[PDB]
Amino acid sequence: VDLQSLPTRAYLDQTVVPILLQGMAVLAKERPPNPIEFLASYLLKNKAQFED
Amino acid sequence: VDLQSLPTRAYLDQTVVPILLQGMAVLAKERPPNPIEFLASYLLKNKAQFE
Repeated sequence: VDLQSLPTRAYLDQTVVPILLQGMAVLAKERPPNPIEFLASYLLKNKAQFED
Repeated sequence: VDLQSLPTRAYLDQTVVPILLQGMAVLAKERPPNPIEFLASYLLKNKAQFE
């Protein structure tokens, strides 16, 4: 806000970096056979915590 | 190759960081209405490139 005006790094910081940090924490704990898929599912499941 | 020998940071670097860098670059160019959904969809659509 305004997200469209932010430099690249800041835009990513204010949209996806926090949920990615948490998703990667959980990925690193669980070490699943399908890490990319696992992470994608994690993002969809947990988006409300990070404002989606 | 042997992912089991890779600690947390190496493991993440080998498995998800490359596609994340690529997907985040696309996300930052598109700046779509739902960034989290966009990125999750990107991962599924493009994970085949990362074997």
